[PDB]
Amino acid sequence: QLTEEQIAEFKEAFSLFDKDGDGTITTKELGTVMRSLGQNPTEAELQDMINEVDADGNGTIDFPEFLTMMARKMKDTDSEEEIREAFRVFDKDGNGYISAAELRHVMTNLGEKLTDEEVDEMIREADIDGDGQVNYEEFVQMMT
Ligand SMILES: CN1CCN(CCCN2c3ccccc3Sc3ccc(C(F)(F)F)cc32)CC1
Ligand SMILES: CN1CCN(CCCN2c3ccccc3Sc3ccc(C(F)(F)F)cc32)CC1
Ligand SMILES: [Ca+2]
Ligand SMILES: [Ca+2]
Ligand SMILES: [Ca+2]
Ligand SMILES: [Ca+2]
Repeated sequence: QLTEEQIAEFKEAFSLFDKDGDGTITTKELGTVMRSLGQNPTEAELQDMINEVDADGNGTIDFPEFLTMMARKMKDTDSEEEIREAFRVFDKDGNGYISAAELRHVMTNLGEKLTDEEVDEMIREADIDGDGQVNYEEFVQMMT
């Protein structure tokens, strides 16, 4: 279930999309965030994504709508290729392992200021075999 810790974290992630801090994620914001992650959606793809999550239909995504999206547990088979694309934005050198430096670079791009203590802790929580890196298998589980 949702712990007060998970709720605080989803707020940090929300504020990454909410660049202006106005309390809503607009199509413009989603777009600049996706371009940081090497993606490039059209104005149409951005309206559809917002639509898939926008419950009240006001064209924007607030914390409630965001939290609901994040809270719903999605399983594999339902877009396995999407998870693979996500893995690739992190595994910059394509060697199969998300290193601590690769996670930090992705976060730097998103505007997140992270300390060495924070990058290792994110790695630690996803790392299963304890090699201090995240391979595709470990990455998949974190999602599901
Ligand atoms: C002062 N303020 C303190 C918190 N830090 C953010 C912490 C970074 N990070 C993280 C690191 C270790 C363990 C937990 C967390 S909470 C968190 C939440 C969302 C994200 C996300 F979105 F990337 F997934 C990144 C972080 C920012 C500065
Ligand atoms: C079940 N449970 C397993 C692991 N936890 C944490 C996964 C680590 N994770 C994380 C941790 C703290 C705050 C935010 C984030 S976002 C994030 C993104 C990249 C990775 C990276 F780079 F490793 F892929 C790991 C994390 C999430 C779900
Ligand atoms: Ca906003
Ligand atoms: Ca809304
Ligand atoms: Ca790598
Ligand atoms: Ca590992």
